[PDB]
Amino acid sequence: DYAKCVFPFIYGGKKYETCTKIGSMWMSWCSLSPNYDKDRAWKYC
Repeated sequence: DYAKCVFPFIYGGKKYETCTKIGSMWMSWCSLSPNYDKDRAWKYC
């Protein structure tokens, strides 16, 4: 996929694969573009 979830991706330079709560709320999110760095590279999961 290239508009839903690629992986592996780089959350703000943290690196991740599947979704990730990262301290969210009983859930998590996924990264759209490969590198995240905050470049609208995600969506909540």
